[PDB]
Amino acid sequence: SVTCPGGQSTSNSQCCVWFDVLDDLQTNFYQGSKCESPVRKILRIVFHDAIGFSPALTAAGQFGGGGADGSIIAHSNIELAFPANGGLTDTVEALRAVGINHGVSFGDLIQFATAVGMSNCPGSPRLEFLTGRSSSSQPSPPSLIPGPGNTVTAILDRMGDAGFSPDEVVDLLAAHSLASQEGLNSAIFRSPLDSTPQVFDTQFYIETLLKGTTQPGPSLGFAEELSPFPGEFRMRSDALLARDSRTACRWQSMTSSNEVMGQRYRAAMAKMSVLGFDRNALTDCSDVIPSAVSNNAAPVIPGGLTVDDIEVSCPSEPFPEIAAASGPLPALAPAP
Ligand code: HEM
Ligand SMILES: [Ca+2]
Ligand SMILES: [Ca+2]
Repeated sequence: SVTCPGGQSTSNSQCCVWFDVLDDLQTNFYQGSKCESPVRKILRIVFHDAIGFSPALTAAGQFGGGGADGSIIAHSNIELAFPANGGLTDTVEALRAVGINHGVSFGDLIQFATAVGMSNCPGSPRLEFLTGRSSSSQPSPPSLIPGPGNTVTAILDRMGDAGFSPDEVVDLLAAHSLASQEGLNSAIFRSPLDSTPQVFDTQFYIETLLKGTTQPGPSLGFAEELSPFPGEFRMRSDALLARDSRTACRWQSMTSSNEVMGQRYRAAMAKMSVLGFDRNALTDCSDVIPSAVSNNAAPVIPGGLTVDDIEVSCPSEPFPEIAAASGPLPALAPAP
């Protein structure tokens, strides 16, 4: 172990510069360690940066992308042009300054900002953090980011190419437990994906499984589906993945335990963080990441709706027992 200049203890000397980054991010980028939009935007950024990786393209004789190389920042002029990266400009520019001021690679910074950002949201597990990703990168090839307009097969094949199994795709989606949409239906700006956009819990999995009965906005978006109550938005891909026979059972098992959800998401994230890199060549600085406040609330079926309102899509396995909250039907306020 080593004692950094600031007095912080750590396992490797290269972890020291990250305590300075931490203080910078928590005070400015996260405006006081808050769990709001900046956290949600960073989670989109980490996924979009990392997923630009394709062994299949490489085999075909084309550049497949360098994975979690920070290319979304270094080559933002190109990547921010992709329609899948809309609404990320201001966040990318803010992160660029931090990386330059502290002399850290953008690949590492994105991964670090993700771990730190989630510690600001109750219920979040403590994500692993590795440092050492090269600072140089090439822009990601286009069309590598799965979208809400893609079929389930198209999403599984894209993710599978990158190295993810169908169940790991479900595990990664736990991030939609801290989510809203701004560009799918601008009429209802920041309508949340689950009833607790500031709590990393299983509500996302439970609520997407409820029968869709409500149109939250004036019209139904291009990639929107009816949701369970006013104010909540339901993305087409999320609704389909929860019901598809290839992903249904895993989705169903993610409803009953915040504990289990957290572990799987953390393992899946660790895998995504090294796409395009060799983990053995990186240094572990996970001890710099703070713990998030605990979430003691139990999972519930909200609004007086019961388990009978769930569209069980994996009947071959028992549907777990989940608490039920009395009515009335809630009306969600936009995510902060
Ligand atoms: C595997 C298929 C996935 C699809 C098709 C998908 C699609 C989308 C779309 C279209 C939005 C709304 C963006 C906007 O209008 O603001 C969104 C939001 C969001 N997604 Fe995903 N997503 C996927 C996975 C993920 C993953 C793997 C992560 C990260 C670990 C992630 C994190 C988020 C978050 C936190 C938001 C909220 C952003 C906000 O409130 O500003 N998503 N996603
Ligand atoms: Ca990248
Ligand atoms: Ca939530």
